[PDB]
Amino acid sequence: GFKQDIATIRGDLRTYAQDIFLAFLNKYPDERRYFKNYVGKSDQELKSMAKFGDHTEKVFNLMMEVADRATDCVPLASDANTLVQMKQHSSLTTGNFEKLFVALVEYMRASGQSFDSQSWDRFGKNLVSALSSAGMK
Amino acid sequence: GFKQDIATIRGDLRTYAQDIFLAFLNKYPDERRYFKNYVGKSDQELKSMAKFGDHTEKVFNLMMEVADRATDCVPLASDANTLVQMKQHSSLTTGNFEKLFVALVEYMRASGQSFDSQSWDRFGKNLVSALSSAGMK
Ligand code: HEM
Ligand code: HEM
Repeated sequence: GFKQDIATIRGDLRTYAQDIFLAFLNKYPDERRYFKNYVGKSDQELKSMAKFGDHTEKVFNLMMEVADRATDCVPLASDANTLVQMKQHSSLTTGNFEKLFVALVEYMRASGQSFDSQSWDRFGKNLVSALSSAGMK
Repeated sequence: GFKQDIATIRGDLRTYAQDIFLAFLNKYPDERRYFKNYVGKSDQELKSMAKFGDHTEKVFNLMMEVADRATDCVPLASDANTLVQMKQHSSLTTGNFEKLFVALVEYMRASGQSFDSQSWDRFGKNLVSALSSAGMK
């Protein structure tokens, strides 16, 4: 289920985090504009950058804590507030998160590993609603 | 589902509030001690007492407000704090609330009417968690 999925991802986190984030950037290549130096590179070239695995791992470390502090796939408002107030996310709107979760759910459905993909879709929807409640445009 | 149940109960709030509150007292008769004016009264005598219909409808109106503001049956912590800080609830513990929700779910499963009874049991569990976080014993 969703709670065990968090342990699945945590057990091989840099591999899942890069694979999911690459699925997001390949599904929505225009989203590369929020990052620096990601355009113009294939997946293997991104994975050998200095910063790419380390930053994607940090993103998923935090995503999994948000998911673990949730009840029934509903994140805490304080975790939504932190994501809205991070200076690194000052340019974003909730649509950027919904695209990330659409790609994440598609990855889980396609994978050989069992995941509770419907609960990740619901968690993404609930996080978008919480980000909007916390004031993201 | 749970959102429709809020509308079903709302639509005839006096009748459902009285029926569920009496199901509570009749399953857990020791709970009637907290309502000193209802001691020794039949159900029709209760229904002749203005405060009984008025105050039970108010209880259920507030429950429905808390249920409608929940996300995926997870209530707001602010709503749990209201219920804990009410002077009328000074002497209670989370087990009183657990009893009410066991009776409410039993009533739903026995009724003709369709209800998403599993969701009301999970809402009751999540609400007792939030009452305890908000300082109920
Ligand atoms: C629940 C979803 C997300 C979480 C948990 C999250 C978390 C974080 C974290 C922890 C960092 C710090 C990375 C570091 O400095 O090492 C970061 C940076 C950043 N985030 Fe997010 N983020 C999320 C979603 C998004 C989305 C959807 C976008 C844009 C489409 C985005 C754009 C950015 C950018 C531009 C940075 C700084 C640039 C960089 O790391 O290269 N984030 N994020
Ligand atoms: C989610 C569940 C509950 C809600 C929403 C709730 C709500 C309320 C409200 C709105 C009132 C004020 C009624 C008025 O003055 O008109 C009230 C009074 C009161 N509540 Fe609750 N209550 C809940 C659970 C409980 C439980 C489980 C108990 C005890 C076993 C309890 C014991 C009482 C008592 C003793 C009063 C004062 C009686 C009166 O003056 O009518 N409540 N409640």
